[PDB]
Amino acid sequence: AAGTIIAGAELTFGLLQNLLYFFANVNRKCAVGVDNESGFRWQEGSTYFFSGTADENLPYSVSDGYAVLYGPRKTNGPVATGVVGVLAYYIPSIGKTLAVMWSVPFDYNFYQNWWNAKLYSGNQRADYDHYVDLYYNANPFKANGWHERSLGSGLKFCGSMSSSGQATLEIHVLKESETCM
Amino acid sequence: AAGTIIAGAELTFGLLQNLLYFFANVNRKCAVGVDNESGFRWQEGSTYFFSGTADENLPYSVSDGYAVLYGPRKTNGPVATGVVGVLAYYIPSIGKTLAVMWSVPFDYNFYQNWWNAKLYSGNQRADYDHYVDLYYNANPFKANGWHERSLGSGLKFCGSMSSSGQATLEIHVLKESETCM
Amino acid sequence: AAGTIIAGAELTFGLLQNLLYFFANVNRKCAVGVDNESGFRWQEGSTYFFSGTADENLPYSVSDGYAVLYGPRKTNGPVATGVVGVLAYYIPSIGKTLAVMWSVPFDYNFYQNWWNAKLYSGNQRADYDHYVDLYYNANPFKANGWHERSLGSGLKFCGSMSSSGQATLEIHVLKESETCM
Amino acid sequence: AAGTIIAGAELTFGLLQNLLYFFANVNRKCAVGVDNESGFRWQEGSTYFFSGTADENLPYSVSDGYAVLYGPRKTNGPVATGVVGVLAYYIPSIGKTLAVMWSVPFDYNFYQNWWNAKLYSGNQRADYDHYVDLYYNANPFKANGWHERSLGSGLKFCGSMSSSGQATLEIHVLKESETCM
Amino acid sequence: AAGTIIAGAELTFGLLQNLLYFFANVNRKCAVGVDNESGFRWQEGSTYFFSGTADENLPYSVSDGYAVLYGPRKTNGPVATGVVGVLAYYIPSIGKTLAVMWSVPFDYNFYQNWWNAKLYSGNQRADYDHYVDLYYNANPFKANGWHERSLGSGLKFCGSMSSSGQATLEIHVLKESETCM
Amino acid sequence: AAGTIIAGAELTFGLLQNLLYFFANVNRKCAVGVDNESGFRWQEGSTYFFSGTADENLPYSVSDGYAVLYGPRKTNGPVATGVVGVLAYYIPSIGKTLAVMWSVPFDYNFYQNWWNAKLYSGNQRADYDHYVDLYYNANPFKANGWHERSLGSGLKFCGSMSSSGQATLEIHVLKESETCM
Amino acid sequence: AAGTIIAGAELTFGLLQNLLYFFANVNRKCAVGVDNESGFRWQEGSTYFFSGTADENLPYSVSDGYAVLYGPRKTNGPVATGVVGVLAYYIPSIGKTLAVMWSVPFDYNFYQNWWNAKLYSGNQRADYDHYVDLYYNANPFKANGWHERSLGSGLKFCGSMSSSGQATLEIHVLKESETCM
Amino acid sequence: AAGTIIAGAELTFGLLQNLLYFFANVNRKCAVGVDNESGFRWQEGSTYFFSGTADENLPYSVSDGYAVLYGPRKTNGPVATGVVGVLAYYIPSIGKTLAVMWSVPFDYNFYQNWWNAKLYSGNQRADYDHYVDLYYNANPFKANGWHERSLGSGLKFCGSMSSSGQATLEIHVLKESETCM
Amino acid sequence: AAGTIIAGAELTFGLLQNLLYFFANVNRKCAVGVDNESGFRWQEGSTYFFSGTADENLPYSVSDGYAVLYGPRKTNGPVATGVVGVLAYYIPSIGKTLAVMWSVPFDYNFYQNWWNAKLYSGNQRADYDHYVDLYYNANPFKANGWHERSLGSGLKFCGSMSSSGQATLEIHVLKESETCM
Repeated sequence: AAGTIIAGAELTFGLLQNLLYFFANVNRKCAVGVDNESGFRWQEGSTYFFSGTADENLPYSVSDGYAVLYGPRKTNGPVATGVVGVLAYYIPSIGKTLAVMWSVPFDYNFYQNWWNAKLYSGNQRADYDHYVDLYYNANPFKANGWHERSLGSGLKFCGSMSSSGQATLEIHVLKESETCM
Repeated sequence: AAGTIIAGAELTFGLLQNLLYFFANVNRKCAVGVDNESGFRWQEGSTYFFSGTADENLPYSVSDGYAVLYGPRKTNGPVATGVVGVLAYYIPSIGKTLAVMWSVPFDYNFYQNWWNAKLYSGNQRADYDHYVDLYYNANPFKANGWHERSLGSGLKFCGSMSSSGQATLEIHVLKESETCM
Repeated sequence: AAGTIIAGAELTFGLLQNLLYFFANVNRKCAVGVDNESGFRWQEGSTYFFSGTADENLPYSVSDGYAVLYGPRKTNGPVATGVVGVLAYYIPSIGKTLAVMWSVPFDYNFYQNWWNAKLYSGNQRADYDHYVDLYYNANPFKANGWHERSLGSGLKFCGSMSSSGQATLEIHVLKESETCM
Repeated sequence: AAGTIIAGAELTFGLLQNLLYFFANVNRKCAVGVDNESGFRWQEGSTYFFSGTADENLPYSVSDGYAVLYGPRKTNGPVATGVVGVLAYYIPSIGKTLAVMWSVPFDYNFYQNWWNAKLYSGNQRADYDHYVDLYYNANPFKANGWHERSLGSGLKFCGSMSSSGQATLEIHVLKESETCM
Repeated sequence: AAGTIIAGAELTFGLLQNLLYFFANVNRKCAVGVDNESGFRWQEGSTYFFSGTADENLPYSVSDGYAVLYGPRKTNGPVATGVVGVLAYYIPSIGKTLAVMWSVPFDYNFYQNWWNAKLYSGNQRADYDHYVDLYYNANPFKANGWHERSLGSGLKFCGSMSSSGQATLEIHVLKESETCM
Repeated sequence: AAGTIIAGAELTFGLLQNLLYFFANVNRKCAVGVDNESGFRWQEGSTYFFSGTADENLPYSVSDGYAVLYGPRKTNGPVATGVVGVLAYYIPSIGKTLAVMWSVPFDYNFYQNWWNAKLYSGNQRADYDHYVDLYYNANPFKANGWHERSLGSGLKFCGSMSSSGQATLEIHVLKESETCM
Repeated sequence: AAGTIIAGAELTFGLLQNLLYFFANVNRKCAVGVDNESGFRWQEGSTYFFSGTADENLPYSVSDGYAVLYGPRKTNGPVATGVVGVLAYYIPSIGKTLAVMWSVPFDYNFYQNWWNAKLYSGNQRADYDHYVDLYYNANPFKANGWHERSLGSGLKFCGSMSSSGQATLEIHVLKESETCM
Repeated sequence: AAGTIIAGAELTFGLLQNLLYFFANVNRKCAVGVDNESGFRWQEGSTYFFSGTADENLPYSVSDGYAVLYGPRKTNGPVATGVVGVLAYYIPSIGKTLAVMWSVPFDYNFYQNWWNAKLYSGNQRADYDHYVDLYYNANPFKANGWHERSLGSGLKFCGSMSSSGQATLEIHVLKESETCM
Repeated sequence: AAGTIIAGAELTFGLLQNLLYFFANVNRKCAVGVDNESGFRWQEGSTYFFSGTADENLPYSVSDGYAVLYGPRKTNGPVATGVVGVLAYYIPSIGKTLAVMWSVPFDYNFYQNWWNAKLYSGNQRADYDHYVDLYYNANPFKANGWHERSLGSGLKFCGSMSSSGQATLEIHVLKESETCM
């Protein structure tokens, strides 16, 4: 009789409210710090997201001795996806664009935190081709403490990423004749 | 018997209260900053909304070196629509009207955040024709970091919009011989 | 049997308490600012409401360089009607009465926010004929940013109204040789 | 069987507790301000209530340049009646008694806020004949902004009342050669 | 069967707890102020209650230019009776006892607030004969603003009582050649 | 069947918890002030209780110009009895013991607040014979404002007790040539 | 059937939780003050409990003009026993041990608060023989205000104990030529 | 039928949650203070636990005139065991290791608080043989106030332990020619 | 019938929510302090986790007289595993990498807290081979107070670990001619 179906509805929507509340209350976050000590002005700050969003703007420019601070997070409500995105700036003193990438996935059973950076030719704002090149075609870093690499064109970077689901990411971008932190 | 229909009512209005509470508790917001460093007085500040509303007034005028701050939001209660609107000012020193447009939709499965600006001939306050011209007939910007364009008549703008469901929007309006932020 | 009717009463009064609580907890509000910079004394401040009420008094008079601040609201409890009303003052230096009108309706499916002002002959306190003349027989303004008009007799006004369900309204009343805000 | 009557009692007293709580939690209030700038001493301050009560005393006297502040309210608990009352003072310099009256009813479907004042012959403390004379036999003012009238004997008053269910009432009592507020 | 009697007990004690809580949570209070400016010392301060009680003591004496402050209240818990009582002092400079009486009843459907005062021969502390003489055999005042009367023996009083269920009472006792407040 | 007996137990222990909570939450309290201005040292402070208890000690002695403050209360938890007790001191300058007694009963349907004091021969600490002599064989005072009596041996007292269920008690003990408070 | 036994379990453990919570939430406490003004050093401070416990240590020594403060309490959780214990110190200037004893029982239907003190020969730390000698074989004091006795060997004490279930205990230990408090 | 087994599960897990919560919310704690005034440096601070744990480190060393403060506690969650452990230091100026032991058991129906200390030959960090030697083969102290003993090698200690389930333990370690606290 | 299966679901998901909440609310934490007083610069700080995560970065470098502070914790939500990981730095003044390891397991029925450190040849960042070499192939320390060992190459360390489930770990790394803390 229909009393079984009504009790089945109370169980069904009782479980569904808790399942949607669980996916809404799992936090994935990133906090990206990119210190410019490269000796060049950076400008035209741009972004892309494969997943997640940021509430604030970038600085339009980053003069010598100042830092980008920028805080992505997961898409809000019951959607089960993480943060994955790109950041970029153009460096008119050297004719190239710095790009930075990170990932902080939702499902850690198949994925892990990653980051990368490159200095591309000309002016090209962050997009899906920069994501696929920084994440698949280049050699990305995993999130386990400090890594250092040349960008070419007289510049290098040294940086690290936390392995946490709420990840801090830090990069110092600097001249090849200088030492980090 | 009628005891089934009464239990069916308890389930029906129990679900409906939670569904209406969900649509009432989803926030879409915008916060629009338009810095005047154009060297001209702006006046006769006007608006239009295709969806959403603002609680405060605009400034009647914006003298050189001052900013519009203006905060649209969704229509309150269970109505499932976002913020979509236009802002305008008349610039008597150059005989044209600056117009600014944004969108922060409710359903992100089909739509995304956008913005635009133009400098139209004569005096024309914000309306549905300015919305359709800024959103369909012109080339609007998507919400991914800084963009810059000429207005004509000796002016340009540089600005950005957040990809979030609670979006910050920032524009600097300035002379074509000058540099942003 | 009567157990069905008793359970039907529990459902009936359970829904009715929530329906009356909803109509009691929907806020319609107005906040009216009328800055006198007209160069004349205003006195005999009077009002009318087609719907809604105000808790405070008007100032009896408004000397040059001072403002009316006055805050109407909906009728309290489960009554489903908005704010609609008139304000007036007599200006003995010019032999006329300034009148101001606004509307902030309950049902936005059929109505919208409006405002108006006029400078009528002689002394006539606010009433239903001033409401119908300001809302139907004159050309009222809708709530979308700044509008400006002559009153005649050497005076003009410039003002705006918010499109919100809790609406701010602002008017500056000034000499025809002067500029707003 | 008797189980129906017991469930009928749970519904009956469940509704009655909410109905009595509603009539106990509906507020009718008045706040009466009577500024003496008449140039005469007032004394022997007295009152009457047709409905409602005040917790504090009047001042025994009001010298020149001071005000009565006095705050009536409805009778407490589930009783469904408003505030209706009279205030009076004797003015020994002119041989007459000032009387003031107000109403703030419970049922607004049939009644509205009113006020009045008069300057009666000799000494007569506030009573039901002063109420009926100020409310029916004289011409009372309704609660819509400022009204002004002569008392005779060299005095006038100017005053206003709020249309709210919690009403502020203000009167200035002054010489016929002087101007209000 | 006995299940009806058990459900009848749940209803019976459910109603009785709320009825006793209602009679325990209805407040009757008095606050009695008796200013001595009579030019004589008062002493041997004494009291009586027909209903209600006070937590503090009286002053043993009241010298010239000082006041009795004394705060009766209803008997605590579910007992449905008000405040009714007498206060007295002996005045050795004139050979008489000042007595003061008040009432603040529980059931306002049959009773109202009253007060009185007298100056009796010799020394006689407050008792049931002073209550019956001040409330029935003398002419008491009702609680509606200021009243004034001679005590005889060179003294008078002027005083008032609030009509509220929590009543303030004020009396000034003074020489027949002087003016109140 | 046994389901009736189980439901009868839920009612029985549901009522009993509320009945024991009521007797535990009815407060009887006393606060005893005995000002020594007798011109003699008091010492060997002692007590007795027929019902109730005090948490603090007495002072061992009371020199001239100092007061006993001492705060009895009912026995804690569901026990339905009040405060009834004796206080005493020895006065070595006059060879006698001051004793003080009070009562603050639980059941006011049969009993009332009382107090007394005496100055007994020799040294005798407070006990049941001092209680019965101060409460039955002597003439005790009831709790209605100030009373005054000689102790003999050059001393008197003047004092009062509140009629409340939480009673303040005050006594000044002084030379027969002096005046109270 | 077994549904009766399950409902019997809900009643059984529902009552048992409240009974254990009652025995856990009944407080028995003591607070022992022993002022040394004996003119001798005290040392080797030791204790015993027949019931109850203390959280802090004693001072190892008490020089002239200083006091032991020490706060026993009942054993925690549902155990229904009070505080009963002994304190001791050795006095090397006179070759004897001061011992102090108190009781604050759980069941006042059969027992009352007691205290005692003695000055025993040689060095002997507090134990069950000191408890039985101070409580049964010596003459203990009951808790009703100040008592005074010689210790022998040039010393005396004067002290008191509160009759409360949370008892303060105070003793001054002093030379036979001196006066207490 | 299976409805009995389901109701039996509700009772079973309802009782089990409360039983595990009880064993998780019973606190056993120790707080160990070991004052070094021995005139020698202590170093290589080491520990062992038969039950319980400490969150902080020991000091690596204790110079003359400083104290170890160290706070063991029971193992967290529903495990029903107390604190039992050893502490040790090496004293290079005398070629020996000080060891200290305590117990604060869970089940007081069979066990009590104990402590001990010794000065062992050579360097040997705290372990199960030090526990068994300090608790069974040596003569330990019970928790009842101050005890004092020689360590040999020119040193002694004096110390005490509280009998409480949250026990303070204090030891002063000092030269044989000196006096405690 | 299906009513049994629905009641079985209420029990099943009622238990499962509490079981997942228990595994989510059991805390395993570590807090690692590594003081550099080795007289050499440390750089290229790197990590590995066999289980658990850290939210913050390491310092890129540790100059002489400064400390690593670094706080691992368990993986968040219902996953039942502890903290187990490695830390490393390169020391360019001596051509070797310092590595540090710890464990703070979830299941204490089979495992205990451990730590270790080594100074490996060349530059090699922390990984699974450093974990297995520090935990199985080398001789690790258990968490019971201070241990000290040579690193070789002129360096040693002295350090300790807490036995708690929230463990503090401290190491001082120093020249072989110097003394700890």
